[PDB]
Amino acid sequence: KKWLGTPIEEMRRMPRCGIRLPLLRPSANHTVTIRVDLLRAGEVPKPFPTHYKDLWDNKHVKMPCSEQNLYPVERTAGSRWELIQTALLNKFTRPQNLKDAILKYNVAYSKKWDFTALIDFWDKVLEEAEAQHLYQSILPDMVKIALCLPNICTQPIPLLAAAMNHSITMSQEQIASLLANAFFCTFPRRNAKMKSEYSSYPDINFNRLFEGRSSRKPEKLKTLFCYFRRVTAAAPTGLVTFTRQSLEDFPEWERCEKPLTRLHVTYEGTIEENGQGMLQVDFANRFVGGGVTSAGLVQEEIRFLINPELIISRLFTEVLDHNECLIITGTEQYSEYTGYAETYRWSRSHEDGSERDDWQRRCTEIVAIDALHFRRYLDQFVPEKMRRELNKAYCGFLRPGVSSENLSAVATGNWGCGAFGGDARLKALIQILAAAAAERDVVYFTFGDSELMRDIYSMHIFLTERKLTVGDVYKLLLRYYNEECRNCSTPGPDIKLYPFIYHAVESC
Ligand SMILES: Nc1ncnc2c1ncn2[C@@H]1O[C@H](COP(=O)(O)OP(=O)(O)OC[C@H]2NC[C@H](O)[C@@H]2O)[C@@H](O)[C@H]1O
Repeated sequence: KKWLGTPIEEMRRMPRCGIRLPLLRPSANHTVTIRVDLLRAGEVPKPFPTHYKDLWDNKHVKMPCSEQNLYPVERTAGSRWELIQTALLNKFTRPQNLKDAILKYNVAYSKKWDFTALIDFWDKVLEEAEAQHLYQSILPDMVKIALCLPNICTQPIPLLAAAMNHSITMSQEQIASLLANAFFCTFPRRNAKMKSEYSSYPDINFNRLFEGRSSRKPEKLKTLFCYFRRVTAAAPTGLVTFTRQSLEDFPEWERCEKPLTRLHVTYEGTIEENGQGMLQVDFANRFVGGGVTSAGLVQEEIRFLINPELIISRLFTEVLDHNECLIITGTEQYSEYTGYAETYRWSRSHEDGSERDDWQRRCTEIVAIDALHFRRYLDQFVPEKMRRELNKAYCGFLRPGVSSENLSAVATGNWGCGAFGGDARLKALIQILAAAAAERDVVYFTFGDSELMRDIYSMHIFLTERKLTVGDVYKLLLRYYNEECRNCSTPGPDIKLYPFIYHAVESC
């Protein structure tokens, strides 16, 4: 069988399961950077305010176009934005031109940043006609949208700092201008290895994409240039929302009397293609987006590449703490891919068919939740660590003050179980428990592992038929830790989690 459990057709999906969205309006906990009174289907949003307003402080993005973005001139102060304009407005005919341009306003990194991948992409991968299109058309249009920034991003953008429950809704056009700036590496205070202020934020400037000779760089660049060509040729018209969510109160899991919810589990398909209208899980790093702007190319980075609007979260999203997540609604898919990791390839341009909601956001909700990175297998069965993963997933899944009927299914899979070393069977149970507490169903993609599909299905049906509650199951996990893990002095326990559970339940 290719899938097991509840038929997928019986699962909830947006926009049809959603409550009617309230009127989009700015408030204390929601920054909105466009004219809501003028928001209209098929029209490019109008920025609010009309003219550029600048904040250069501890609580906001430091814009490249700030009048406070200054550089010491050899002993005076000069405008970095003027320097950027001067640098980027020359014609490029060879890759060195682009490097020299970028380095003019990054003089301190002129020996630290490597541009080999950029040069090799342009000179040694691209055909002549492709190179020419790059430097005659794509790059100069990217410069122009980048330098429009003060006309496009007129409103200060608040940092989504630790412990803030806050949303930012901006236009895709606004995101394009900002991401063109990141490509040209124009964001100040985001470069130094010994940086203090932004040391708790991810990289945003794209310099590490131009590094080294990994054969995956041409594929990353092609995916991004597909995006940049699309958004500079024709301005996108939708909005995107970025929400930091920090929960205070977490369940007493051992006491949770909620029953398990429904499961569909399948070894075919992916979260992004087959999770339409469902809460899509991003298997995140705490620094959101992971290595997308450097050498990362697994689940999170592939999603950030094919939906590049995700990357901008890096500009304003502080490292996630154990009780936090980031929820992004409205990103658009611009590319298709084949492969994964060192076999990843840009396939072709994608024409996103998603409907938009009443706020003109693509009906695509993605949550970044970072699992723990386990160095040793048994580490993950320690109860503090099991509880941490439950609470993380719960925060990702829970939507405060929304009823169950209006909650889509969760589209997830092997969270924390590739690069992060987790056990899939344990995490699957953890996600099922968290989903149950949040009152959502689970659509679980095993990414080609048919045996894991059967195993997750069988356990889930076994616990459901026996009517075990979230608490009953969590207690079983604690039992497995005490009996099989706590003073197991060897690398692997004597018996595995699922057989333990079956035996513990049937003999009771
Ligand atoms: N598109 C897609 N759909 C479903 N399942 C997938 C997909 N891509 C990968 N997978 C499965 O999910 C598994 C976990 O993916 P991975 O990217 O390794 O997630 P981790 O949580 O272990 O790693 C997180 C870290 N890597 C990048 C992040 O920024 C973190 O640094 C992986 O081994 C596959 O079995």
